[PDB]
Amino acid sequence: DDAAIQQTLAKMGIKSSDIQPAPVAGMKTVLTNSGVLYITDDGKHIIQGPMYDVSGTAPVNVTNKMLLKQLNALEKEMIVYKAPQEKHVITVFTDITCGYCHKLHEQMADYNALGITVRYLAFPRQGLDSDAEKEMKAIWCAKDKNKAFDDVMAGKSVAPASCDVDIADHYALGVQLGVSGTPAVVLSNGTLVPGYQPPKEMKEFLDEHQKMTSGK
Amino acid sequence: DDAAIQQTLAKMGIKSSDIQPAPVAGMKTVLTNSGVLYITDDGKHIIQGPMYDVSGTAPVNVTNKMLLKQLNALEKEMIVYKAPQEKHVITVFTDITCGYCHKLHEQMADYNALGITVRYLAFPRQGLDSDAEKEMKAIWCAKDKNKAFDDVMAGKSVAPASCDVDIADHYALGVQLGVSGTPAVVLSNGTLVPGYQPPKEMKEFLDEHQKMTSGK
Repeated sequence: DDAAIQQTLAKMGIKSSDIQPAPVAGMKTVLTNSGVLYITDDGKHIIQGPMYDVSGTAPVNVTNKMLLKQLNALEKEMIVYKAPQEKHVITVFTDITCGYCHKLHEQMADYNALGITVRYLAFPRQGLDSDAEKEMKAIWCAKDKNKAFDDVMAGKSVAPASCDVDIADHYALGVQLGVSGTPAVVLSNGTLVPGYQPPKEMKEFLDEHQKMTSGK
Repeated sequence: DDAAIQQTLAKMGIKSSDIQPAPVAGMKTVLTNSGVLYITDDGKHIIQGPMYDVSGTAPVNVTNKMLLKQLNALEKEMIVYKAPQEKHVITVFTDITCGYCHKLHEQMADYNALGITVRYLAFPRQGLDSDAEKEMKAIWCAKDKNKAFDDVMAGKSVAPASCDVDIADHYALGVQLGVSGTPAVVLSNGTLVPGYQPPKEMKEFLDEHQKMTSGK
């Protein structure tokens, strides 16, 4: 219905829309900066979601599955801190202006020593036309993103690199995934663990989560 | 720029738009019923295309690559006539009202005997709000699409099945691929061979094309 949909967004008050297919006849997936919506082809009906596929034994969140493929599409744009002996990979939506994001970053070595790899996406809590977006756009545009991020977090002045990377895409993904604060940890299954967990508590949580969700 | 784009289409006169990513900074792929376009994020500039990637030895048509993945996405909706000893697979955009489409279909056994598998998509030359779309929607909605297509082509009356299949998607793909007539043959590399070739000439063409494009 593919034009009528954008007329509906153009009175719902919606900016950075992206229309995706949905597994339900007559409906389509609509990714916004405010979340995932489901709209009928004619643009007349909105359903909040998420959506589940129960053509099998368990309910699979199809919304989370689709956002998991967006996330993996953004791996090139992640600032990754590899654990020397990787036991877990976590994705953190972070903001350079946030205090708990400093506290977490200062303990990166501790995370890594425990075998937790941390992959960063940018999530300015101030939203999109902000100084944090600007700073983080610059960091994510560095030749060495790891160094730029470390330097800026440490208080060092870093001349702003420029590239095509768009922090809006990271931010929208976060919002779509349920993020409402930083730092926010997203698990490999797409699970959001809001807020700060010290390295030790983090290792123990991830170990337990792994046991419980492994699949025997 | 993702809202501004649809404002530009909403004065270019565009119906069934779909916005895809593009490999060029600041630009996006726009699939329409009239062809593939490339638009800047701000919606101010249109480039006709197609697009090529020359970060390597040869020029790769990225537009054709992207349409090749749409085509393969539609395989579930194809009416496939398997060759017992498959040497070639071709995709035919066909119209049940077209005379050369009858002539081709009548020779299906001949195609298959020569090892040519034929996979049908619907392409109403009369466009989208037409009787041909309606008939072909019904055929593609049958429990046995092969039987429905054969029966309708043979002059037999077939009560209209209904389902979620949308002939608009087949038609738009064809137009996007360069189709301007039926029957139109699309090769596995995405090449359009417009119009009718008898089974024998078809086998010889495909054999030659295979030799020339194999890659040694």
